[PDB]
Formats: sequence, C-alpha cells, structure tokens
Amino acid sequence: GSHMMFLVVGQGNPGERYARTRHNLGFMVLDRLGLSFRPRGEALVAEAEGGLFLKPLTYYNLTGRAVAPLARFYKIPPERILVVHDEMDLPLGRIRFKAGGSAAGNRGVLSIEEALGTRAFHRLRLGIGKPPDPSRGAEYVLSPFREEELPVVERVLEAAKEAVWCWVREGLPPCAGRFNGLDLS
Amino acid sequence: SHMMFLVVGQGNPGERYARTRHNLGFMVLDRLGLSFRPRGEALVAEAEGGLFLKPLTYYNLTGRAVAPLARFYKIPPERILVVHDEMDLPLGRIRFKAGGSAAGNRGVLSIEEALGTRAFHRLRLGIGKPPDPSRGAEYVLSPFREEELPVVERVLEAAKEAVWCWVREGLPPCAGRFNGLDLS
Amino acid sequence: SHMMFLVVGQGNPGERYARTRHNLGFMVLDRLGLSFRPRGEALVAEAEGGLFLKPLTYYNLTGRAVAPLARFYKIPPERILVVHDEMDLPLGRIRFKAGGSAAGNRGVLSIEEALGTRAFHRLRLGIGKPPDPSRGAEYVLSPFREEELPVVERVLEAAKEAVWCWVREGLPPCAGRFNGLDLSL
Ligand SMILES: Nc1ncnc2c1ncn2[C@@H]1O[C@H](COP(=O)(O)O)[C@@H](O)[C@H]1O
Ligand SMILES: Nc1ncnc2c1ncn2[C@@H]1O[C@H](COP(=O)(O)O)[C@@H](O)[C@H]1O
Repeated sequence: GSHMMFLVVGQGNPGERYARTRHNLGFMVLDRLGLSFRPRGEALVAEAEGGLFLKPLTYYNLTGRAVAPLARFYKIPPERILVVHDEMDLPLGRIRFKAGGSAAGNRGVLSIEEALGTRAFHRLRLGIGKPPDPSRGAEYVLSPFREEELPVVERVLEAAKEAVWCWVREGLPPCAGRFNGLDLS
Repeated sequence: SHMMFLVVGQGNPGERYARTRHNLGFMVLDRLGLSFRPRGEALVAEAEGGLFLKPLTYYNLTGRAVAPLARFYKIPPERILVVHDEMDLPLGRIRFKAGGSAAGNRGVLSIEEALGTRAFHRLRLGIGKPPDPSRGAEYVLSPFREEELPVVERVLEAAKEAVWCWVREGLPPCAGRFNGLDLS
Repeated sequence: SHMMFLVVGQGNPGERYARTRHNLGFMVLDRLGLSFRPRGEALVAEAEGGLFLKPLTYYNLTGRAVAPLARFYKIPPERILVVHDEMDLPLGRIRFKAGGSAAGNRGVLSIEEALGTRAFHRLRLGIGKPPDPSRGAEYVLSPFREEELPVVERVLEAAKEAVWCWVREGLPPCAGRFNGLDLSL
C-alpha cells in the first residue's frame, strides 16, 4: 500500500463564522486545490499526489494537535510539511516561502512548532498587511477582507494554489526563486 | 503527461561557448533556479507544468529539438517562448514579441521552419551591434567585455523575472512591464 | 570548477571569538593546513576537488554562504559536511550524523533552513551544556576551561582526521572509525 509522503496544512478556524476572515486565507487556498476533503481525526483531510492536505478543525492556535500525530505516524520530516498561512508581516499581494525560522508572532505557526518539536517545517506565507498598530492584530486577522482588497485576494489565491503544487513537486528553494518576488497588487 | 508550454533558450552547447554573447538565452535559463538534465537533443527542466530547453543541437538547429515536444504535447505556438540575443537592440533592452520575422537570427529561423509558423513568442535580449557589420559572427561568439558585465547582470535578473511573468500571465501583460525598461 | 563537496566550519569571525567553544568548527578547518582566501561572505580553500569554508556571516547566518554555493555547483546535501560544536554531547565525543534535528543549534538550523533540507552531514564535536539552559549563549561564546583544553586538542586532532576520512569515504565508513571514541578518557 502507499504511505503518505508530505502534509500540506491550511491554517484557519472552523465554522462559518470564520470562513471569510483574513486568518482563514490558508483554508481558502486549500479549497481552491480541487480536492475531496473528508473528516479524519481533528481535521478535514484530502489525499492527492501521494500526500495529505488538511484543514484542522482545532482552531488556529491548536493546529499542532492535528499535524504532529500525522507527521509521526507517517514519518514525514519537517521539510515535507508545508503550512499555508496568512502573514501580517507581508503586504497583501506578496507571498513568500520560508523554511523554518521565526513565527513573527503567528500563533498557528507556534502551535505547530511546539507540537512537532521543531520550527524547521516549511511555510507558504500569504501577506495580508498589518493594522496601524500591533496591539490590533487579533481584531485585524479575525476581520474579513475589505471589499477593495477582494480582487487582490483572488490573484493571491490563484498564485498560492500554483505555489503549493510547486512545493509538492520541487521542494522549497526552486519555488521560492519564482514566487517570492511576485507582486500580485 | 501534459505540458502546457515550452521555454527555449538559444545558445551553443559546451564550455567553450558558455560565456559568449550568443549564449545569453542559456544564461537566462540558468538563472531560473531549475534542475536541467539531458533529454533528447537538449538539456531540459520541468517547472510549472511546462518544459525549459537548452538545446544540444547548436544554435542554428534548435528547431529540431523544439518541434518533437511541441508536436507530442500539442503546444500551440503562442505557448512557446524563444529567449535569445538580439543584435538589433542595445545591451540593456529587452523586448517581448509575438510573431513576426526572424530578422536574420538563424536560431529563430530554425524554430519557425520546424514549427511551420512564425506565431511563437520571443524574448529578445539586446546585445548591441558590432563596429564592423562583417564581424557579426565573431561578435556573438565572443564574451561580453568587462565593462558590459554589470549591465549583463541586470538584464539576466530582469529576464528571469520576465520569463516567469510570461509563464503565468502571457505576453501582453509582460510586454507592458518589461519592454520599456532600460537597464544600461 | 566542478566541486565535488563542501566542508563547512561553524564559527564567528573575529579575534574575540577565535577561542570560544562556538569556534570549534573554525579550529578544525584551520587544522587542515589549507590556504583560505576571501570569497563572497566566506574564507574558502580548495583541496581534493571540493571546497572548504569558514563563513564570515556569523554563526547563525552560515546558511546564506553555504546554500548558494551548493546550488551553484550542484552539490547534493550528502556531500555537505558541517563541522560544529554540539551542546547535546559531552566534551570528548565526536559523532558523525546524517540529517536529523539541529538540537537547537542555530547555525545548523541556518543551514537546514537555507538548503531547505536536513539531509546534509554533520561532524558533531561535543562541548557539554551549562547547568541551566538560560545561560547557553554565554556558555558557547566562552573559552574552554583550563582543564578542558587538553581534551579539546585530542578532539581537534581526531576531527581533522575525520574530515579527511569523510572527504574520501563519506559518512558511514568514517562513523565506523570515529563515533565510538571518547577523547575525555
Ligand atoms: N505575523 C503574524 N501573522 C498572522 N497572525 C499573526 C501574526 N502575529 C500575530 N498574529 C496573530 O495576531 C494576534 C495578536 O497577537 P499578539 O501580537 O501577540 O497580540 C494573535 O491571534 C496572533 O496569532
Ligand atoms: N545543541 C546545540 N549545540 C550548540 N549550540 C547550541 C545548541 N543548542 C543551542 N545552541 C546555542 O546556544 C544558545 C542558546 O540557545 P537557546 O538556549 O535556544 O536560544 C544559542 O546561541 C544557540 O544557537
């Protein structure tokens, strides 16, 4: 039988309340992949291309609970885990791959770091911009996008879908080389 | 099993030619971050659902490496981009062109002959004109001068971006963004 | 230049770091007897068809020197050896390791992140750890204690031998000759 070779994890929160918030951009990418998600453990899980795509149902800062058991079961190394998430440290229109390093305060990234015991999983950072002050971060990410931002969101979603498949096929450095410098604004 | 596009770099194979002007197209493909290996009469890399070619045919016979793949995969000419040195543009200029004449470029002519159409796209990378117009073959088979190397570096970084632009967005948006640049 | 391998010594540049525990990798590279010169953000030497590097990046940034070089020369990660001090082994231990976690070593993390893989080789030179982990930065940026220095000499000699071994035979054969040593005995 086959054995799953990679995890692609979309960050978000469960339920209709949160489906259109900036903090669900990772779920919005996973829903653009043409996949068949089904319930498994504490997530919605799709298989494609010999690995797993998941939208955890844990809430955003508890996704590590859903990712780490799957990684351990399948012996999937951090470089074959890609966490797709919104990023306040980049403007909307910018996308960046990153292997490891800081979480920049993103508590979903931190959840997965604690659960795995390593920071060195891969990330696809989807810029959403930042409020005028950092003390407004929770409110900013749990808001929807402004209507005027929607056309850019659509371009980013499309780019991100391409990026995900790039990474699955090629790993991080090649994909970073062609996607990091895009300005979708 | 389905390939959506071909990007073809012009050049001659071998270390002897790797730094020559007529290898500008190879040099751009070598900046894209891909993994090339031998495949037919070419070094080929796969990325983004298409193929990138550095032919092994020599410059003037590149069509022979392009056409089997275009035929097999049913790639229309508008999804083939030929990246090549252009003596009719100065060093520092880059221009997208859809279709049209080969303008004496024997590699471009080889591709037109092999595909049976001019409709394919080109990324023309200016290299300037030799002083003596009878020394054009020798000019393209020489290295860039020391003092041109900084401009070459800018044009390679730009052309790298331009190729990816074309892959994602097609030619009009990218001609919009690049054709006006002057990196000299 | 076709380059068959990269051997990287972890350290920081400058006199004030030269004798610190975190400079064991530089100390091994200086034991090789080679002629290093500046090249990019590194001191570089050539021998046996490959490259030997003391990056000038600082310890936690060495991936920025290593990864572009490896990509330029198409060097697979298993032909990259990183020589470094290791708090998770006692002084006197010398262990080759393929892949695995960085164990918190921020220089090994730099390389893993920049390469986008764990798959490079390491020559782990034990230095022990402080009794409280909250003074780890001071511990690594300290010289060895007086009584430690004779041990360090045995470890540097063995590590020079081990680098030459690995250049020729790579990791398993050389692990078979070095990994059971305890030079504190
Ligand atoms: N770089 C970031 N990208 C996305 N979400 C973030 C980032 N930094 C902070 N957050 C979220 O913003 C909220 C405010 O976090 P804090 O800044 O620690 O007050 C929390 O829900 C974080 O998970
Ligand atoms: N296993 C290790 N070997 C060597 N240096 C380490 C190791 N773990 C942590 N360090 C360094 O120790 C310092 C303290 O690390 P930490 O306690 O994580 O931030 C930093 O400079 C780390 O890079």
